[PDB]
Parts: sequence; C-alpha cells; structure tokens
Amino acid sequence: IAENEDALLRHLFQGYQKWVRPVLHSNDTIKVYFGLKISQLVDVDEKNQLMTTNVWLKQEWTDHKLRWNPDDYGGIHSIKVPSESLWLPDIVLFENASLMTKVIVKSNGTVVWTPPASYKSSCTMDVTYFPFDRQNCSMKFGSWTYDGTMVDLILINENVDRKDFFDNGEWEILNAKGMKGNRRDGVYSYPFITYSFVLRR
Ligand SMILES: *[C@@H]1O[C@H](CO)[C@@H](O)[C@H](O)[C@H]1NC(C)=O
Ligand SMILES: *[C@@H]1O[C@H](CO)[C@@H](O)[C@H](O)[C@H]1NC(C)=O
Repeated sequence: IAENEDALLRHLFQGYQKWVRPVLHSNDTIKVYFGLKISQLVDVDEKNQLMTTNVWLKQEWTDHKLRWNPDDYGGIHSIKVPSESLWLPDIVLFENASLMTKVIVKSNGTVVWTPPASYKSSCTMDVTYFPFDRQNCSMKFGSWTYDGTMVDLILINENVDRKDFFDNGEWEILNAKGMKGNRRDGVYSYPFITYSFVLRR
C-alpha cells in the first residue's frame, strides 16, 4: 500500500502551533461541544462522602488550521492523530479527583476527542428521604485555560450518556442531568457544565 497519509500529516502540522487557538479570525471563540458518558459507578464511599466513576469526556470542535480537500489526498476524509499534537480546549473536572488518547480529525476541521477518565468527586446524602438511601453527587467540567471569550461550551445533551453503563450491584442511578453555568472568579467569565447525580440505595 501507498500512503499519502504521511503527506497530509506533514502538510497539516508543518507550522502548526498547538498553543494558538485554531480559529480563522482572532475575534472568534472556539465552540466545544461537550457531553459526559458514564461507563460505571465504581464505588460510593459513604464514609468520606466520595464517589469514584469511570467516564468518557466527549469533546468535539473545529480546528480551522486542519482542513483539507480529500481529493488532494487520495480521498482521505478523516484521520487519527495524537492529542499531544493538537490544540486542546483543556476541559477538566474542577474539584480535583483525563488520559491522553488519540483524536480523530476530519477534512473540514472537526476534531472528535473522547478521552477516558476515572474520578473521585464529592457527594451529599439526601436527608429528606428515609431510610437514607439517596445521595446527591455533582461533577463540574469546564476549561481551565480559556475564558468564555475564547472557548464557549455547548452542552450536547441534558442527560449523561449511559447506554454502555454497568449497573453495579450496590447503587442505582436515579437521575443524571447536565446544566450549563457561566460563573467563575476574577475579571473573567468562564463557562462550565454541572452534572447532578441522584444515587439510590
Ligand atoms: C465535518 O464532516 C462531518 C462528517 O464526517 C460532520 O459531522 C461535521 O459536522 C463536519 N464539520 C463541520 C465543521 O461542518
Ligand atoms: C438532592 O437532589 C434531589 C434531586 O435533584 C433534590 O430534590 C434535593 O433538593 C437535593 N438536596 C440536596 C440536599 O442535595
């Protein structure tokens, strides 16, 4: 086989600077579509009010530097590229608790990144219900480096993605909904997404 896959890569990352936002015009914000997918609830530590989860952080955005006509490159329309090479919006889980997988890049600039993660975030037993088999657990995600001027978050679904979720014997997910906030400290606006989990038993 003969791969102009190597030519596209050399042409795509020639003078690429992963630290410059890959916008066309410098006035532009980069829109990052975001969604949380849960694989399983690993453990609910009722003592320390903590929760550990296995999740994927679904991210998608446009990198206007990484755009090509497939006709020039043997009809390639998509390629897999290491996340370490790309500009990233640097979305993190806020209350410290995102492995560097590879990214998919498409000839129109769309980048799809879904890195897996394992987190231990804080919980809160619901005292309104007796017996006490409810817990309120929140996960808050947003860019660390870029304010809303430079990265805007778009929440792709009101619900956490659970199609591939593993029900663990000991707790059940009553609800898991995401909502957008735009609140952070300083003379800067920072958009974020809060996911609220209601766990039973
Ligand atoms: C690029 O093409 C894909 C289909 O492969 C599509 O899902 C995506 O919306 C396109 N990107 C843009 C920025 O239109
Ligand atoms: C816990 O979550 C439930 C469901 O969203 C809500 O009705 C309740 O007000 C919350 N209370 C606390 C203390 O978290």
